Amino acid sequence: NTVIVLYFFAKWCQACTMQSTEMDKLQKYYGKRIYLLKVDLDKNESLARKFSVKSLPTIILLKNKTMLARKDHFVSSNDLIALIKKHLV
Ligand SMILES: [Cl-]
Repeated sequence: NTVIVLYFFAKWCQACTMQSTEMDKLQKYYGKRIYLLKVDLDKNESLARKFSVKSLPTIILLKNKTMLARKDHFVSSNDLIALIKKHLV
């Protein structure tokens, strides 16, 4: 249906400060075409273990039962747009 942006972050993760603002850019670009699921790893440890989160930030892009891409590090809004387009075009 629509692309899920599963985003694991923490307040102690330095790169997540900019990652969070980059996610703001992404949402502005896509609107309701993208759904940001912003997850505080410290508040969701079991969910984190489920997706085998070992680094922050971790960004997982999903659409209709299939995972498009996963990044275990900072990714700019522009680069996120690129591989979304790369995987869906
Ligand atoms: Cl949890």
